Amino acid sequence: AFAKELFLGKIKKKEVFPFPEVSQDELNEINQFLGPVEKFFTEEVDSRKIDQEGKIPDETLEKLKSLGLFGLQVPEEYGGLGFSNTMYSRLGEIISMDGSITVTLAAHQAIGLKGIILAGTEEQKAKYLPKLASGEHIAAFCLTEPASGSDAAAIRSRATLSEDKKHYILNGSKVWITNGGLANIFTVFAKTEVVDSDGSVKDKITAFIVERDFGGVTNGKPEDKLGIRGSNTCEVHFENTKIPVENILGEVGDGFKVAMNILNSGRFSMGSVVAGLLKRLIEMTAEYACTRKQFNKRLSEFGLIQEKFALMAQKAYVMESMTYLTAGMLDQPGFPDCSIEAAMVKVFSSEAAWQCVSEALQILGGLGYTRDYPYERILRDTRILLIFEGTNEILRMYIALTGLQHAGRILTHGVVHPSLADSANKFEENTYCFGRTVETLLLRFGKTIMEEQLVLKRVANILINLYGMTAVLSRASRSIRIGLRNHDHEVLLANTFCVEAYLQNLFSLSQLDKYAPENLDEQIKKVSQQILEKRAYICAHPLDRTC
Amino acid sequence: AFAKELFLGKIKKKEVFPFPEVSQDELNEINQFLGPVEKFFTEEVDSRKIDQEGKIPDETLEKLKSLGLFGLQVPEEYGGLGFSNTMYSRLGEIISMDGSITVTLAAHQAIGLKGIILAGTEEQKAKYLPKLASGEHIAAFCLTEPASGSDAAAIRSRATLSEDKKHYILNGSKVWITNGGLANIFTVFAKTEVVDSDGSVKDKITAFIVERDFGGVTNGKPEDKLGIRGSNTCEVHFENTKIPVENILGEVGDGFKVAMNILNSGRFSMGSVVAGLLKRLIEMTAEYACTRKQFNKRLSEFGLIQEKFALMAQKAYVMESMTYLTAGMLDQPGFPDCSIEAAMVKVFSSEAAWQCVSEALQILGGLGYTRDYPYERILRDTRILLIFEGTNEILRMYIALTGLQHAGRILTHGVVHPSLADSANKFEENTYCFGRTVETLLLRFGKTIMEEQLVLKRVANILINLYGMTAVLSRASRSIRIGLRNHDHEVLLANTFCVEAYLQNLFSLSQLDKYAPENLDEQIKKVSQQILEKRAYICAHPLDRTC
Ligand SMILES: Cc1cc2nc3c(=O)[nH]c(=O)nc-3n(C[C@H](O)[C@H](O)[C@H](O)COP(=O)(O)OP(=O)(O)OC[C@H]3O[C@@H](n4cnc5c(N)ncnc54)[C@H](O)[C@@H]3O)c2cc1C
Ligand SMILES: Cc1cc2nc3c(=O)[nH]c(=O)nc-3n(C[C@H](O)[C@H](O)[C@H](O)COP(=O)(O)OP(=O)(O)OC[C@H]3O[C@@H](n4cnc5c(N)ncnc54)[C@H](O)[C@@H]3O)c2cc1C
Repeated sequence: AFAKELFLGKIKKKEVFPFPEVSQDELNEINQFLGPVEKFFTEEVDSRKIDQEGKIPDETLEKLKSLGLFGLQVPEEYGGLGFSNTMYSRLGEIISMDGSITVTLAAHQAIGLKGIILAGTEEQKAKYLPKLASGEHIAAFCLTEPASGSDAAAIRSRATLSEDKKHYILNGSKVWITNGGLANIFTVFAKTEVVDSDGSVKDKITAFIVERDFGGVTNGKPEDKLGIRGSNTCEVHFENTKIPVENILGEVGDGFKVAMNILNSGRFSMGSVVAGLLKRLIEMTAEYACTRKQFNKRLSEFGLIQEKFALMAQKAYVMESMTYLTAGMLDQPGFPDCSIEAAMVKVFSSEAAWQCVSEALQILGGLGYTRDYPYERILRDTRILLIFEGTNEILRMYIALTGLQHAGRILTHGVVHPSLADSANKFEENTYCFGRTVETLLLRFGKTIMEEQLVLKRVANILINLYGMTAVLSRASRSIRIGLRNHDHEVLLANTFCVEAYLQNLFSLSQLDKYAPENLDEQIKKVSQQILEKRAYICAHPLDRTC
Repeated sequence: AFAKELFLGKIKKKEVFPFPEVSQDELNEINQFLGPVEKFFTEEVDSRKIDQEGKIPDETLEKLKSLGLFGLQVPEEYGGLGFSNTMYSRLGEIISMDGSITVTLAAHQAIGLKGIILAGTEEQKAKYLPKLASGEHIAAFCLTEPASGSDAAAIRSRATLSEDKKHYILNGSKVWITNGGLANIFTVFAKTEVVDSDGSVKDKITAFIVERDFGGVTNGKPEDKLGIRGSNTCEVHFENTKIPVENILGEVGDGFKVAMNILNSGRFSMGSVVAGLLKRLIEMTAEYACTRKQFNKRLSEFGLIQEKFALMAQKAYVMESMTYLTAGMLDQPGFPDCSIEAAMVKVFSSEAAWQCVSEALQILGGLGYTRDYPYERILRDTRILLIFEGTNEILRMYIALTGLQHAGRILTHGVVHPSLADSANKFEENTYCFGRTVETLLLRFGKTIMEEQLVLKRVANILINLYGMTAVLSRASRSIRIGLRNHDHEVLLANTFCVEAYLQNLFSLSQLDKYAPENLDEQIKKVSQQILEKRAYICAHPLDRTC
């Protein structure tokens, strides 16, 4: 991957900078495909009715099955469409208009049946995948226990062999699974004892493809969510579940690798989702500011709405750069390992989504707060993307933790257009200084870097900014060389983000020094310790007096 | 006030560093009153049922009337409680828990009947205030029309003087008037022709105390609000309203000044309302931060949760400093024009509220997004504070130019405790250079500063941070000298805020120079104007290519 090489202080030239280019025929045929898709979301989708009622209408879901979006990444031989990673991102740019169905389909494709394709047996593939991609079967990714979440190694669901050793018995419950109410196939992750030459009785996690027809799998009442009322998040209890031995992934005991790959192979497309959302915002607020008058003038002439529009456009553009570069590096021959960059795209998309949606509702003022306008649904559904597919704080570790281990093992520019000359120099300076800082950080902490949960956050921020800046440089250089329309606008959108990210990175890199007077790590530690040991607020009220 | 002297480069040390101190008898009286108030709010209020149903129950509102809480800033002779400013903030900290009720009370007290006390006559006061503060009459502040929330100098409500000289006739419609559904007294603001010696027929803004019993005033259907569903925000229509000639504030032709003075006196309370929220959150999450297991450890042992808790505590402490210093400035003899400070505290409180509520729901992760937990209600209700009593976006103009206009006319440190030495050494610096910058602006921009609103926003940020830093310095110095419990915790919070605000203000001041390459005023302007002319996102997809 490109991210893993950032820590060593080297930038892989002749790579990333040539932006992924798609030939004409795929683009033409996918416009022919998106015709009906865009039409169907525009006419037949009643977003307000779905959000208010909280139940997806049967006709809409049936038509969605008919268009076959359930198998976008499924290979053609198994009834899928075989769209590449880039094409999935392009279709996800427009799939996000509803807001509720996007989560259901991300659960069905990105994570749900991803396990069968990644590590399932060929017989299991032929048995299940053609029916899953057709839409009759829906996959739900059951991983979390009521007292679980991150660090799923500690699951309390027991699966054990039977006397005849011909079928497994499973008993457990799962709490937060998207589309668990209607799903007919679950990728349950449970625990089972394993025996080896040492005679050990260690317990290891294993996967299980479980149907609702096996019996003993029961569903509870759907949980009344805040924003995406369309999704059907439920409770599943497995009591006395009988599983034939053929329903297992890889080999018994290797559940951690499958779980990690499933989580790490489906977070880049989300980055495009937000981008599409932001487009809709600038398709609805821009107009309003034109039909509303203040200071005897239209709203658009004020500089303080102009800066908000520029910020929204900058976030959308940088987000598109991230998503499409990441989806273009996954289409190379083989199986490249670019799980970090999907995390970068996910984190940046969530942050920019929250900031820009808050600002957009602010521009509409008091009018946007009511439900007559649809800005409620956008704000409520934008929140979940920070929670969805793992929290941002975990991915802040994953970007730093996994990359630094690769960095630790090793220790133990005429490509951009002349118009963007300053951005290349700033990117080179940031990469060099950041490499030196990471080298010093690994030298000083050594192996104790795990507990420095604050340092990893700053390193993750710097890495996300560097990846954003380099993706934007690559996209702008392509747009200039091809001579695409409005190339000066995209040059300005590149330079603004380059200056902003350079300032932020220079701030973050400065406070990662041994003798930095601005290093505010101990103060936060002490204060947080005080509140956490008291478990309430500390400071007494100003009114009270004690001589 | 203290803020107006900041731009000249001089610190009003006598006014703000000796922190306001309440006498023992007054403190005993206020605790005696909060006793029953805290009991009633804790045991009787059913926040979830009010939020879900959207209608305030009759019994709880009647009990609130029995407590006589609708009037507390009312003078004691007019049935009021005669509470001072600091007592209002302290009782706001308590009433902040419900969320729906605080909006109704702010509409009744801070804005609604504030006009009668500020500019009403003795006869009008004796006629209306005793019934208003009793609870059987509620005042609603009608200022906005379908197309006029800001710049009220452009209202289209027509009030004309009848030929008999004894009645005014009023016709108009108002939108987004808090508690307009049940209010029986309106401070309607309209326009009426005025005749002078010059023979002009110009229209001037006038106020009108209007009763529902007059006739021709109709209530529309309540707006279906997003979060604060308890408060009844409705539509009020004035069709042929007859107004007796004695219901005018001040004199005919001074409605704009009365409106401005009403608005500029009720924005410090919600500086501490958020405190009465955030402290509760720092408790409500803290329990959850110790009753869940991850990585085999309590979440409180992680760095990120520690950082979030310290941030929440810091914001709560700074808002306490701002609100109580501002409430102590007002209680001095006379009524100094502290219009800047109230707006400043409001905007800082709103920003910190949004940030901290986002972080707090993030800590609870997937459980917080559920409607069962009360974190959903807090997130939905915290939105209004970026809108209510006018948006915080325009309140960044009063803070920006009300001092510059004051500074324009003029141009045409042993009090702090030694422990907080270096922080004070920063504060003076963060003022001194700042003053120079301001005066340089008054040269370079001449009188054109109004239109270049980005500079105004930057100056607003610098001033807000300076006031926050000086307020926390003064409060921490008082707490050290008196010897309150956990004073070292207060010192740590004060030092953290001083360093953070100094960094942010140095960044803001560094980019206000002409020869600073950190300036983005021109590029943002160009990008925003391009987008606004295009009416939508102008940049195209990267998949599309041109031969
Ligand atoms: C729950 C609620 C409570 C309310 N309470 C009150 C109340 O107590 N009193 C009251 O008077 N109104 C109140 N309002 C009305 C509110 O202030 C809005 O003005 C109203 O909803 C309609 O105004 P608008 O959308 O036309 O505002 P606009 O000003 O048209 O909104 C456009 C946005 O552009 C920006 N902007 C506007 N003018 C300027 C400028 N000159 N310079 C720079 N930026 C600018 C601001 O961000 C503004 O929000 C309330 C509204 C709601 C929803
Ligand atoms: C809509 C939705 C969709 C979901 N989809 C899935 C899914 O596809 N797959 C799945 O497995 N689960 C999924 N979940 C479950 C979710 O990931 C968690 O299991 C759930 O929030 C349970 O609470 P928690 O363990 O995250 O508690 P939390 O306290 O929220 O745990 C995560 C948070 O705790 C802190 N934290 C945790 N670990 C660390 C650490 N090592 N270092 C620092 N801080 C840390 C951080 O603040 C982090 O944000 C979903 C949940 C929801 C609501």
